[PDB]
Amino acid sequence: RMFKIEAAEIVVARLPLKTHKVVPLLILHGEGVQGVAEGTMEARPMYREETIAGALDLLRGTFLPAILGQTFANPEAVSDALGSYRGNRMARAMVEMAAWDLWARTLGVPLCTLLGGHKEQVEVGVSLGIQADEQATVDLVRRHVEQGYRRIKLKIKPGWDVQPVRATREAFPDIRLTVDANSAYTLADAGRLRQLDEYDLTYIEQPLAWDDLVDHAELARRIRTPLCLDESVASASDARKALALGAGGVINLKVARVGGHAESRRVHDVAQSFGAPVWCGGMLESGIGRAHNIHLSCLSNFRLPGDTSSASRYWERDLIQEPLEAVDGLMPVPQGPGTGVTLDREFLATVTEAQEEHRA
Amino acid sequence: RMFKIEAAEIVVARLPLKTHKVVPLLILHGEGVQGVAEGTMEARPMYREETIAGALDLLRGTFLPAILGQTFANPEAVSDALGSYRGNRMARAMVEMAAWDLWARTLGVPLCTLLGGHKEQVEVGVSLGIQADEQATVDLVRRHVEQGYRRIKLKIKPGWDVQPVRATREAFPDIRLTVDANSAYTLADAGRLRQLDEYDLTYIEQPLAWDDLVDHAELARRIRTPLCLDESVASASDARKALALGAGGVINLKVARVGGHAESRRVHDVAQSFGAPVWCGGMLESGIGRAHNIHLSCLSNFRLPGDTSSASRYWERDLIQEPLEAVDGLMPVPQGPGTGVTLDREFLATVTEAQEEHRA
Amino acid sequence: RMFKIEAAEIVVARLPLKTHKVVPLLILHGEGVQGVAEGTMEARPMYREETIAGALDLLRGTFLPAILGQTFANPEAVSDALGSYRGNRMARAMVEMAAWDLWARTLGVPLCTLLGGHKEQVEVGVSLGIQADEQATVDLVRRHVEQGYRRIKLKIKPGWDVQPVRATREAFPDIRLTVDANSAYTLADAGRLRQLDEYDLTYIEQPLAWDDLVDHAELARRIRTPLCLDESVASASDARKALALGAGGVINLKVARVGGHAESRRVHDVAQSFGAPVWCGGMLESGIGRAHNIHLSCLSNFRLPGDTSSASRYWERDLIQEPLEAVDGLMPVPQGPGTGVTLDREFLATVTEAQEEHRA
Amino acid sequence: RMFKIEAAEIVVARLPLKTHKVVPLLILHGEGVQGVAEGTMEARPMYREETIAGALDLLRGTFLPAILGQTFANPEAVSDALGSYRGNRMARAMVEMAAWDLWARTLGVPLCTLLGGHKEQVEVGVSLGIQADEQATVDLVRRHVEQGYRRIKLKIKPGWDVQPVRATREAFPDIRLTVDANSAYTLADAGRLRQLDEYDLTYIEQPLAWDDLVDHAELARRIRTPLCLDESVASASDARKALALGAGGVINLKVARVGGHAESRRVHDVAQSFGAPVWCGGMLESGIGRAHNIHLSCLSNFRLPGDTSSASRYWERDLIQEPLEAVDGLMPVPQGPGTGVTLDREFLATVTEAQEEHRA
Repeated sequence: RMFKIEAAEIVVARLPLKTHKVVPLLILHGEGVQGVAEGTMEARPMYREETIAGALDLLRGTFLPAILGQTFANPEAVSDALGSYRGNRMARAMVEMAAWDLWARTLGVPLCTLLGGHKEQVEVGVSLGIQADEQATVDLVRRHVEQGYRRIKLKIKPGWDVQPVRATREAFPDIRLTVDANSAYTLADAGRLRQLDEYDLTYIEQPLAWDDLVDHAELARRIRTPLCLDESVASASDARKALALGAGGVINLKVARVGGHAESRRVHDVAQSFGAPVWCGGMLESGIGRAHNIHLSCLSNFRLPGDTSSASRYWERDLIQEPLEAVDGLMPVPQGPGTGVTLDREFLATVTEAQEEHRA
Repeated sequence: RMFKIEAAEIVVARLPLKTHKVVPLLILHGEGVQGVAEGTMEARPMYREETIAGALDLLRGTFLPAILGQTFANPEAVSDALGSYRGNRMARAMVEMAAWDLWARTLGVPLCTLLGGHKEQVEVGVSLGIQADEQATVDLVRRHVEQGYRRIKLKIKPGWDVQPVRATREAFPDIRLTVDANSAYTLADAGRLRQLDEYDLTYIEQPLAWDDLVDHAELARRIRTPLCLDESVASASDARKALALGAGGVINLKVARVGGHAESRRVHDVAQSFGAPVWCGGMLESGIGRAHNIHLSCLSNFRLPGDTSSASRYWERDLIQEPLEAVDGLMPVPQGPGTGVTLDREFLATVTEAQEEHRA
Repeated sequence: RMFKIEAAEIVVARLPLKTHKVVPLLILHGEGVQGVAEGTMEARPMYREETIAGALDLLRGTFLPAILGQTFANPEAVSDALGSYRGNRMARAMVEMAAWDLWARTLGVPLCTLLGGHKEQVEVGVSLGIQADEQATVDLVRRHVEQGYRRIKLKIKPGWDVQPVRATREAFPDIRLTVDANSAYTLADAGRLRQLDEYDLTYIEQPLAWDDLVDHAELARRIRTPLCLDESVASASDARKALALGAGGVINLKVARVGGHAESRRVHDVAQSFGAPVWCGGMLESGIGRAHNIHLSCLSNFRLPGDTSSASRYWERDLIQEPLEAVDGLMPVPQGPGTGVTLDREFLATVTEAQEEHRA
Repeated sequence: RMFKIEAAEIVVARLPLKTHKVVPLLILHGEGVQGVAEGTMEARPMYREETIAGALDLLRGTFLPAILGQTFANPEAVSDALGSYRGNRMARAMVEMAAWDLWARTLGVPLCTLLGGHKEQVEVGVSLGIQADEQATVDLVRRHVEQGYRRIKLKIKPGWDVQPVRATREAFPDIRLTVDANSAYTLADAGRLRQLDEYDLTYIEQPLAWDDLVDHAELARRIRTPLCLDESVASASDARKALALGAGGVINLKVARVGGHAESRRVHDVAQSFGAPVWCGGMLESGIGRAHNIHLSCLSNFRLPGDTSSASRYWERDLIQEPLEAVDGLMPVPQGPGTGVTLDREFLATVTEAQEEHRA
């Protein structure tokens, strides 16, 4: 039956990178279990428009007051209760995704199962930076290919795009290879980007403006490599407009970017209805965010490998007790109810920089 | 955790109307509970292409042997186990919808809750057949408006379309009025159908061929009244195609026609991503199908009234213990786990034409 | 003059493959001659949506009662008498095509002649499976090329498509070569499929969903190889919409898939009106179905070789008395009235698993 | 079996109207029967481009030597034997339609039966010339409505179009009303022609240039009244092009204009695949041409009334023994093999201007 949200903690961790990454956590308490989610907004608006200060104020001043002491049938009812505030989808996601974890746990059921997924493991790839040169690139890719990662994603810019790709492609003609064009291009770069077509990349990710669809649709007409959208799809309706416009053929689905799991399933199903795959993006998450990602990636239209690589790549120590490690490019689903992962409270305390509790 | 399907019954009933209607039921047994669904295919292929003989042969010879004795995480995993076969969506829906009911009952959770709904009541419309004249049409509309229905549907046909709509709108300037054109028209009829535009109908349902989207798209360019698709939307990709082509702006969503609740929710979500409403169609269901319809209708993009009106309107006595009776145009969600309704087995046995049981 | 259908037999044969293939036969009796047709639906819905159980029930319960004891001018009048039932085109075809055979026989005229054809032989090719590897492929193709088959059709999938084709094409740069992409692809595969363009395949057959036209039209814009449609054209109007959309440039015309000979001529003439050829598909038919195919293939827009290869390739013994063998990729038209072939009744009796007779 | 064409007569008659009309006839002899067809080209190129001198030279110098002494399976094989020559469709139709008549008579089967028709009567419309004023127009329409015609066609011209249509529709709110715009308009006339829209005409026939589709397509975008094509549809591919371009939604089908019955049935079937009706146009034919028209009009997509009204309206005395007289808007199919009508040779001889006979 229904669940009452009795309390909420906001806990902000500073996790040293194997300097540091800020991990905002929401813990929701109810019915003798807890749901935990991780914010993917940054202290500064560099990847997208939200910030930690903005989001946390929104949580404590608006979203939490709306739900505390209230009883709900499902996470959809929680989302409905937040109201018609505009944007701020990652802030919303913290509440929505914590509610999914909590709801799943009241039932004793794995999160993926309630979302409609039935995989026991998900395929994963890796994303690498710009290397010094053609050889360095080929060597560092080789390192990850020898780990069995199922897709290699290279950062590119002008004019370091064709070189890395041509090099990597000759060394490895059979690997699945893609680029993150990092919005470093404008329509004026179409001809250069077209030079990548010979190398059979699965896609070129977000080459133009982070908020654009119209120019991407134009660029897609000029080159043969499929475009993948990331930043410009923050909702199921964005996904619809992008795919109808022909702005891309692939979507990088980031769960919090679109406002949480239910909206993510809708994005996933819209892409599928257009015959376009999705794959799971990464935001350098702690094991909380990483576990939410893995559960969502169990859905059938996650047909390309996600950026969901081994936790030990990122952290000398994670915030959860369970390891999240891929082998041979396959990441298993963490077992247990909800996310199947558990905060390591003692370790978390050592890296906490802010903490607060809220009740009705 | 997971559920094992131990056994299945197919019960074919011949249920007396308020002549008789053949009602095929599938009961799935496992984990100490049962899931029940109702087939919407007829003896002859009149509404669509499937028949009772084809469907039941497909169940007992193919679908049931594929699932009996098997253990599943969720209804999506059940459907997956049948994925190789083409078409036959209503046969498929019998298994898939029974699986939803069973699964929900293993958790003790209402079906609407697991599909993402949080409504306690759903809005209902009424459907009027062709009457003798204008005033007989108006008198019948007057009755149903007074009973509180939230939408009026008029059957129309060539030679009888503008007249009943004109007479109705003149008597009722502000009601929600729709028509069912029952694939009775051609493109030559565009000028006649345009004559409906001044009467501000919410939609005209499937005026052209039952399996067409392309000609509907053309008709929608020639008249201003919205088109609503029925038979030609049998999947989420069909929904995407119809909306993207501009074949209509509204979908009559029938859960069994599209293959069950999971795909129905995908259709619902695709439509929503286009900003287009769905509503719940009816197939003269016994209490089993009617209760599945009510649970599905709880989803948020069911924003026009559905054909889930009172069971007493159809049946002397229904196959379930619970009355499903709308009051003032509102149908309550039957309370309880899964569909929240319960077969009356003794009454059922009195109207059973044929029954059979299958195990692994 | 007119013909009265006095009786109908349904005879179901189990024919061992050179395990077994089920051959449903309809025999219609009238005016001292008989017409015979073969159902191409399967026991399970694997190629398309109909099944033997569904179709036979439709024949005995609906189509046969409609025609028995009735007198008709032509096969068109027989089809008209079946009524407005939806879909089930292969069930309809059994009646329609048997009526063509019967009608032709009352006149003493070859079926092809009444359909408007005037060829004495038809060009044929072959369709092969996936081979172990590039060499096996090339060798097995060589076997058929040395028999003079006029087109070689390879099964493909990802990622075994470019390899077979490149191999076969180098060994044989001049042969007519095509692939059956077997609906094993989605729009996400456009780039790979494009790699086939260099090898000058005549067409790629039904790469996307069996029931789709819209995505095929999109894929056609992205690759240079023509698309051929099979499953998604079940009528002359489907053919029109497909060709107007640009969903393909070639149609695989299967006579029973579209509902029989008259509809097939209409499909053939619509394709011709758009400047698109057709060719005759195959459904592993006995000599009954094979002979109907050959007669239909005499029409002038059958401009590409059909899958109508030698009977002795399939059966150690056929159900008819006459051989149907191609030499040098040319299949002669069986002489005589109607189909020009004759059931071997004694042999048929040995492989009959069901038989029934129906009268007015 | 096959037919040998042994001999041909060309008879040119000058038939007195109820002044005179020149009627060119071709008679084909073989297998103890004869086939007769009537030329629809005039002495001067006024309706279309062909003339009696051109056509008859083409017959006696080219077409007849190609077929005399040759043996054919069907009329399609006869047409094929002339395939090298360009245009001249009405000359071609003389041979092709005579071949249909001959062939049908070798089998003892009515022509309509072999073309696929099963109607015993066809619906007929009437064509009114330009009258002096509104009331003279209305009085004449009143007469023809009372005689039972199923469609009224008004000739219109610039300066006289809206007025007669307005007056007619006011007097007759519900009749099927059409106009013949006789290529008398230009695109500058779009606003005037749009003024016809409120009068719900079934179609406006060929308002712009006789050989155009493109400008008609443009006009159809500017007004809501359907356009009907006549002179610019001379083949099935012209039909496909017109319908796909949206040049019109209806085709006036004249059997001789398109090259005969086989191509006419292809035009009919193409139109049908687009969901567009055809109707049978008239060319003031003697009983020979009128009877071919009636047999063709039996096909199912002749869903609007045809100009095959009573022969007595045109001729003091017709060239055939049988009266073709419509009653209450219905023309019976003349009974008998082929066209079911028979030349009155003694009467014919009295009005014969010139005759000739050819053998191999």
